[PDB]
Amino acid sequence: IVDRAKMGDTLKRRFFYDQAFAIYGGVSGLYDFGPVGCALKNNIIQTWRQHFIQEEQILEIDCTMLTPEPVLKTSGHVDKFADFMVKDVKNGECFRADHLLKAHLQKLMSDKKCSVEKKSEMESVLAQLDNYGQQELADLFVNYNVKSPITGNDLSPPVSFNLMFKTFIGPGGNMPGYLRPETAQGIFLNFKRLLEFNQGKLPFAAAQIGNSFRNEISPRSGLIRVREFTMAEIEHFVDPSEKDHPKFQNVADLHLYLYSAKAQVSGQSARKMRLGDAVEQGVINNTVLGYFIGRIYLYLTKVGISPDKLRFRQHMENECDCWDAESKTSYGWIEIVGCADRSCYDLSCHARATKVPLVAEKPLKEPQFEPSKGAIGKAYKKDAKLVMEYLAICDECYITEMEMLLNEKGEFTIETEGKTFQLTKDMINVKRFQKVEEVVPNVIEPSFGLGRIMYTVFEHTFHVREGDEQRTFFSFPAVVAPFKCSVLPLSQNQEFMPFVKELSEALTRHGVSHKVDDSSGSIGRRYARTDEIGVAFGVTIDFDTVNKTPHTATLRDRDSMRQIRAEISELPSIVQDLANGNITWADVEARYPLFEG
Amino acid sequence: IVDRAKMGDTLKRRFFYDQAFAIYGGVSGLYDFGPVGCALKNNIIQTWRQHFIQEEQILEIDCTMLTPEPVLKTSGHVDKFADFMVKDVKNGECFRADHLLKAHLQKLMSDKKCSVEKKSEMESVLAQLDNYGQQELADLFVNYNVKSPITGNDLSPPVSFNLMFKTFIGPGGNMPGYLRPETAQGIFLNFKRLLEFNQGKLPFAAAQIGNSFRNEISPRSGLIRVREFTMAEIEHFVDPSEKDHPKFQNVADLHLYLYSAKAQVSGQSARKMRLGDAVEQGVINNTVLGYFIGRIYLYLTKVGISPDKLRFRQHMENECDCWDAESKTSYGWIEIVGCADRSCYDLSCHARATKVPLVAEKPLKEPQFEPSKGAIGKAYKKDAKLVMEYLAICDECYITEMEMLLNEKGEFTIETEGKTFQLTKDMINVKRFQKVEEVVPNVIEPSFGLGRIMYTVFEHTFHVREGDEQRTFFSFPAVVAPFKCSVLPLSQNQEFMPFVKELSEALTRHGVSHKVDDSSGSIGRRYARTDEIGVAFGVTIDFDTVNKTPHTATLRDRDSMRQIRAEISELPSIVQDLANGNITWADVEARYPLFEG
Repeated sequence: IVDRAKMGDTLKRRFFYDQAFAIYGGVSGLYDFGPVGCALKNNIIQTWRQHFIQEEQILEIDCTMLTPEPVLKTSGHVDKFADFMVKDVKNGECFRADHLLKAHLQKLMSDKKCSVEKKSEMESVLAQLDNYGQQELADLFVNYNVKSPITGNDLSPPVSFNLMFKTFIGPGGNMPGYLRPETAQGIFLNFKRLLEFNQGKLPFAAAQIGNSFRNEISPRSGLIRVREFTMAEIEHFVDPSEKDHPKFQNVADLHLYLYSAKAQVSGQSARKMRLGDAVEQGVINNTVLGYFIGRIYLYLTKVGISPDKLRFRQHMENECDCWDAESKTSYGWIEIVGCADRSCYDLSCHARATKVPLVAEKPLKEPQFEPSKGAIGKAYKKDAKLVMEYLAICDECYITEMEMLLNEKGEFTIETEGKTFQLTKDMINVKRFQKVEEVVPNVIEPSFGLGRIMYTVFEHTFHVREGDEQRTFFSFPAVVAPFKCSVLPLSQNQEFMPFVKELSEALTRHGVSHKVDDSSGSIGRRYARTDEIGVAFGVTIDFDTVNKTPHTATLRDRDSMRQIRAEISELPSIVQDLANGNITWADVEARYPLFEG
Repeated sequence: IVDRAKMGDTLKRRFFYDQAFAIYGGVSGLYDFGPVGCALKNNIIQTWRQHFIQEEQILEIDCTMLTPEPVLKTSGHVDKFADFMVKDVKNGECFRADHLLKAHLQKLMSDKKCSVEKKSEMESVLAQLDNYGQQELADLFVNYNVKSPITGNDLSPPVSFNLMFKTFIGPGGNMPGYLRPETAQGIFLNFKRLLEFNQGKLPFAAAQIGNSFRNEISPRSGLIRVREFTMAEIEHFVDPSEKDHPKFQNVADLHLYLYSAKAQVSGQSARKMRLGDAVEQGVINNTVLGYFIGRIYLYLTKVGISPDKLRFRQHMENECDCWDAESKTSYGWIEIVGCADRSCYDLSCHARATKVPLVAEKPLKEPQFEPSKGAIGKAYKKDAKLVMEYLAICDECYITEMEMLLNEKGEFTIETEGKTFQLTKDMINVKRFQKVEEVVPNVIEPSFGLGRIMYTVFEHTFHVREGDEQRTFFSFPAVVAPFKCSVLPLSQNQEFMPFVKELSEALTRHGVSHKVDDSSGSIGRRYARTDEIGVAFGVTIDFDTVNKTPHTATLRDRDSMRQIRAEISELPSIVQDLANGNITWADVEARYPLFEG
């Protein structure tokens, strides 16, 4: 349970975030973040940096969002990064065919006048929804007679709609491009520079914290389905012969909710497991994937996501290996962090397309295309050299993948530098062995969707007080609260301000983010306002603080609203240790006088 | 002087930044930043936050880059954000007409067989280059017979080329949009939310730190002319009746190089002035603009930009009021920080286009369109209401601006909600006075181009050592150096590592960013490597550090390469105070034994 309406009202009112271009009617899937929201987001990102980039000594890079077409063609985004879309024929309103058909089905299955066998049929359709191609989906649309859910009219046949934002780089029409749909490709393109930076050694990891774009058909669902979004993505390159993480024992004792592919197939439920046990039993393939899963868990819980509403779902054979961190919200289980485990065929693709060897290189202890120069020479004269040097760099996965088509269809076609070439029995294969080893690195890909993580934290930390007027507050951990300490002085009189100034300065010296409250009203109402945005602690300075000696102020805990009274010069250290988790509120109450004034 | 080639080699080699998509041949005006470059950039941004956002309690927001067309139409970017472009007729290579004509002229002026009077004529042409319209520029191209500078062929007549990146939001063709060319508009659209957040009071300031885009015709000049760039932009809203900054005396004593518009016109040189004097004499209009100029200076010098290569150039009548922070580089004087001072007509424009009143409101102490309902009613029937309510919200600047056209051409045309309306003598004017005051805020607009600032710091801090091999280093201030302290241990032996670990942990407790050097070679060569990226301090731990008691390590200053020897437990505090400017290197040498071993 979560009062989404009330929470959303608080989020819009205190301006954590709001619909972008609101005064222009707004734009779907686009959101502006306000001061408090920006503070929270910056805290999220900083905590993320110190977690991952700092603990793992990750190589951070910042690539461009603007990406020329060939780069995203080579990566398969031009051909495969799309959603099936259907159009109303009367007005033309676009719909994502997936969720539309799914809606129609989930509706019909839940109808009294419907047979058991058909309900079965439809369960069968849903549990295979992602395998369906264009024609299959068209047939499915016809056979279930799917109409528009607003107008009830007929729908155009499903057609592939690419989700990348299209544009043009330069003033001609010769460099068409896209806004990047992910930040991984920029890391892959810089793989050589990064490997060099790491003195040629494996393993290593690169990270990027920046925006990505996705021309979502019809965004609803708030922050969950957006068109422009900030991602925190790690690419961990490891030797496939070295799938063992030296630091796995640090997270091996963690107890996580795991939702295996087998459990999903067999209608089973997720189960709590020790991470080490899960790896030991082959639920999680290796300890690199396991390690990163564990630290993803630790990060998510650190920023305020509830453990009882957090699970890790493995991807089924139709969605290589991939575990997603999923949180339970009012929109149901949503993916917030992806974590792929796979051979980096990306490096191979870009290597072929650019003729630049993107490969690791390990020395050992001293343990193929066979073209016809003549036929290619006659076919493509001066361009034969290019076909040749293309072929001389292709890796075994590709020599295989094209050997198949060389057999079956008796062809297989490439494209290099300029354009394309149809190779047909101008080729052959070579064998034997010899010999430094070429290492095509496996990659673990943790992909953090900061917006969804933030919204999850919103839903998991939102609470209401007891009163007739339902005062709301956010149980933000101090590490991500917009700021940690509110300083509430009673007056502006120039004998108060020295205390306020000293308190602020000391708070800054102690690394406690704070803010002096110059707001209007009763103490409890001001504290209600600061609670409303999830500020963790409060220090109120009254007349007794100023005029009586020793000078003591009141420390108030956000969650409990309970207070103590302490020497104002000691409060920065207390708030520091509180926020850093060095001491509990109970530890503070046990050493300082209680205070309900 | 600056060895740009050598410096660029160091920048590319250590991967501060490099051409984006290099393996794909690269893309002009697009750059990826590597680990060291990302560290420097993050330090730049953090220092900027603490300077401006922290010192001024600025309201930070994060708006979207994706912007629908109407927003940028209302702001005048669709019609006016463009460069004049000429095309080669043979190949079609595009050129920015400005710099091309300027190049041709600057060439011809510098020719022996050229008359004095024509040189004068051309000086006259250049000193008016920005006033020329399309036809004028075409005539200028014909009359100076400008050809392609590569092929020598004829050039197409100059044509307006808009610099915004075009795209489409959603799956239709009904929401055409752009990548934002600036971040100010997102602040203007949220003006109401931000004013509310500030409890309705003026003055206040909003900030944004994020990317903007500019489809530059033909980028050369490295980081200086880019298509995608990170900006740090502040919008300071102030009551025009309150053009006085309460904190101006903090910067009033600063001595700045000021390049007035008058000095530029009269062929005069820039001159050093006390800021307060400059304001007093009307060189700088007010103390808000003056204050922000002073703190811009302070920020730029703080991050390593040389004062002797930093000036503030006022904008001439053809470029309201605007001072730009300019730095002297190998590309000459480049603009790195803009600082506009003007009435916010933007708010008025968006107010009219959206019918949403974006205005401040101050209570005092108790001191127009006159349409013809009938004529408009007959002209536009049901749409008369919309014309009406549009007219009821227009501000005096616009009632004036359209009164003029109402006279001259006897027309004037608007556009609201749906589309356009031609008003022709369906209107009139109303007068008198009465009466809370509507405040249309003046704005000071500091716009920081982080890329250019960073490159400037590169050129101003790059130096070479004396040796035959020219070892290079960067005199980065500790506050922006990639990291402050390199820890150089001699061995990996498990009696060294406790010292290294304790030193690292203590360094972290003291807020000193550091890195343990596990590199390959002599001490001096490792320190050469760390100097090469501008690391400010070094702590070398040798065998005498480990095995002899008390345990002392060596502290090495980057610039001087001079060293001292101190108790390894005291070094974190010393490095902290050094980096924070609390003590000098001389202060350290005066208290600890020298060390040239």
